[PDB]
Amino acid sequence: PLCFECGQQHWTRENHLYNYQNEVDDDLVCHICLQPLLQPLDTPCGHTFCYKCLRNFLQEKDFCPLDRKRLHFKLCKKSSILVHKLLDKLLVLCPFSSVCKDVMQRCDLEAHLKNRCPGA
Amino acid sequence: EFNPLCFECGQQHWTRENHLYNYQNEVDDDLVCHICLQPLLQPLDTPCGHTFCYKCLRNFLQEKDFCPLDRKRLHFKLCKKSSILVHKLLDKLLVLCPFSSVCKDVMQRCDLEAHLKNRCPGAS
Ligand SMILES: [Zn+2]
Ligand SMILES: [Zn+2]
Ligand SMILES: [Zn+2]
Ligand SMILES: [Zn+2]
Ligand SMILES: [Zn+2]
Ligand SMILES: [Zn+2]
Ligand SMILES: [Zn+2]
Ligand SMILES: [Zn+2]
Repeated sequence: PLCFECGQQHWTRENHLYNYQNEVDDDLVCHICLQPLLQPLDTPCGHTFCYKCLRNFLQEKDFCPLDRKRLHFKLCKKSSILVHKLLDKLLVLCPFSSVCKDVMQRCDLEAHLKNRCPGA
Repeated sequence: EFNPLCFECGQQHWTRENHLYNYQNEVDDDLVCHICLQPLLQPLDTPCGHTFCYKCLRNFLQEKDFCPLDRKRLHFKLCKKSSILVHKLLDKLLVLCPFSSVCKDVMQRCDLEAHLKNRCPGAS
């Protein structure tokens, strides 16, 4: 029942999971989940969180945790092209370490699993 | 005392021009301004999702009407300051002190101003 895009187990409401080769810069790491950002949203207060993390968080809380400012999900916007580019190229290891020792950009893992990986 | 060096970056430039830095390492091309071809300073985001230096874009839009990457209509007033995270990534780029004859310190870009003010033997 593994995710077909990332090769790991998770709910739809939760992020894909990755095993990153290197230590990712803290500023690309989501404050909520403490993993590198996925589908980043910018807040009006200038902070950035995962779509899924922020959607889930705003069901329970109504303030940005970094600045305590009021936060509405509908006012959050997709982060810039630049930010998405930096996140896409982050290096990950294939989760099927039993057979596969491939290392690739995060945005490329899905195609590897769907088309090429014998472990998937 | 006449036409002195910038107090904040230690290099010679006019106020309408960007600060200047000597980068220690290759900077990721995604953090480089397409207009000036240096690492972004005071990044602004366009409605088309692109990012340029505040001073480069303002100068560019004086006689131009569009985004240099995609030629979509572009107005300076519709541009916005880039996210905190983009600023934070840029701040940590390593630079060399410009006063290379007397000082060999390497530091994060955001720290150069404080270095010149509080530490450098080469500043005035
Ligand atoms: Zn997944
Ligand atoms: Zn997150
Ligand atoms: Zn905030
Ligand atoms: Zn594989
Ligand atoms: Zn300067
Ligand atoms: Zn520029
Ligand atoms: Zn554009
Ligand atoms: Zn110095």
